[PDB]
Amino acid sequence: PNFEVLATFRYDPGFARQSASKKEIFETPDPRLGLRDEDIRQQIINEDYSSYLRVREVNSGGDLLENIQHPDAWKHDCKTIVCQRVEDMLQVIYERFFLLDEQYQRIRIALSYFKIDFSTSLNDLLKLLVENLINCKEGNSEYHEKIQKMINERQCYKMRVLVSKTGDIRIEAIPMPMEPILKLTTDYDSVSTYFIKTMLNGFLIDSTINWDVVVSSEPLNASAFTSFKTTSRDHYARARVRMQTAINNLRGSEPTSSVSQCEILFSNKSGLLMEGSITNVAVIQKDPNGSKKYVTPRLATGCLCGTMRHYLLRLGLIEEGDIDIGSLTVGNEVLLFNGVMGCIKGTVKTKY
Ligand SMILES: *Cc1c(COP(=O)(O)O)cnc(C)c1O
Repeated sequence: PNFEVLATFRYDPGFARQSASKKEIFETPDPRLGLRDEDIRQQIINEDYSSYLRVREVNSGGDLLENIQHPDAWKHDCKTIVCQRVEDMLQVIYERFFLLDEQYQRIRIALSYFKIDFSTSLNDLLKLLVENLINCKEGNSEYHEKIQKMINERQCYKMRVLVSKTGDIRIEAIPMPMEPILKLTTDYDSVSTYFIKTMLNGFLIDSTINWDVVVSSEPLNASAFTSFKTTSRDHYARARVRMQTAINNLRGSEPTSSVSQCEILFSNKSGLLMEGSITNVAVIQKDPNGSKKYVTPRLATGCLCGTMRHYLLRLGLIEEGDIDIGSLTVGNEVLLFNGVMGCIKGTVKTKY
């Protein structure tokens, strides 16, 4: 096939916001929330992309989970002085792209693996993303003014970066809606709180989002097209058609009807749980004394090395483990995650 390597990630103005009190200040989430990881920043400076694959040995995360579960208590936003200069503005926009550094490392690994020539730096990619958002090229007389205008806007986008076999980059920005209450009241809480409610919702005690999950009877073959993210997705598309059948059976609607707020989980040929069609997964386990642990499949299963998965691992919020697909039963709680919507709850509702 003539596939493209694919990266999709949130652009969210609420992640780097002009201070309401002082106009020279932009506010970003508390450093504990790990959006600006120094190690990863240095890895990129050093052209070290393969470190993205390395398992960060152990974590003193836990306690972070307790704190996240009190999302309104976060008052310590990071504050940065931002002038009306292009560099400062590009940096604000960069900080609104969710896990762009991690997306960058993964795309470089995939491109190297598929032997696709590539020489676009992270800073050059950022400029391309900006040109897409403002519909204007660097060097145009209106570039500066259009950057200022776009920055003031509050529209979220799902960004899609596609790299062809010849290394050509195409970018799309797909507008995405916000939950109405968050949209109305975003200005009243910290950026940290906004971030937690938007992207770590799955961890919250009183979350309302809860996708219905199908456990598939059909294994997938692990391949380069599962371990990496690309447009060659016939295997996931088949799973999603089967998800549709199962969810419609469950909900009592015609098998051909559209379905939403649902996901399908599948195993590899050895029967180990891999991932969902559009998310990585963590299953909820317990140990005495009944404390929850969130356990996510290892990359050895063939699942995608998701950026949201990587983020949650380095924060210590999930941990790797081996889960037999046969262990999931109706009623089981899971977490589902990707770099667009972050982490949400799901519940196993049917098997098919
Ligand atoms: C997008 C996707 C994920 C999640 O990857 P992120 O980098 O977190 O967005 C997981 N599995 C599959 C099959 C996907 O397409």
